Amino acid sequence: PEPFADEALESYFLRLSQENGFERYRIFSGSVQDWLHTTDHAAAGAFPLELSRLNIFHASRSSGLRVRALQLVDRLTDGAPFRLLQLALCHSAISFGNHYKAVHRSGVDIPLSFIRVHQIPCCPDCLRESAYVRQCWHFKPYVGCHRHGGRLIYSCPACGESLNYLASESINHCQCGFDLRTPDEIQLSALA
DNA sequence: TTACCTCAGTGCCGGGATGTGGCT
Repeated sequence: PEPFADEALESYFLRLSQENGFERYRIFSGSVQDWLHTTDHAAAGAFPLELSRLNIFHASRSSGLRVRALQLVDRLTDGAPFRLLQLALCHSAISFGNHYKAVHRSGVDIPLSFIRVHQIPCCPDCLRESAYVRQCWHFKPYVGCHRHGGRLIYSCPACGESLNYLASESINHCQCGFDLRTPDEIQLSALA
């Protein structure tokens, strides 16, 4: 699978597992963690399985060991040493005022508080063209979208069941639900 | 009743969370 220019790190990895047929939990644990362990023990010890936990700004001190795991993937998938690292969210070296935590992604630093940790929404009008969870949704200051007739990002309660893509890793549909093919200022607010 | 006998720091404080070691 090739990465998209605007793709989240977790989206790419989910697609990769699935592309190789590693659809189930047990093989997700396996095709990921056990292979890493058998390369070297450190690539696995630094690598918890749950998806939310995988990104750097969720991590503690042993980041370099997690990076080594990214580097093993870079070899396995015929990559480049920074192909994935250009996508990851890391600890900024810049305080952003009053000792706040701030998070750095290839040139843009966004304060910790604007990261939309829970209830990621989606836009069916773009998902039907290329189905992968995209970046710029994880931002708190971002409702609606550019293009697509505007309107609202279709929000978490799709059908009497809260949605996201991390506690339940499907893109087109989630849990009990279906394939989701379901006021004129926010399109300016959208430009983050 | 009586007689006898001695030398730019620092110091708490909450709270949700990352990670680990033992049992099955």
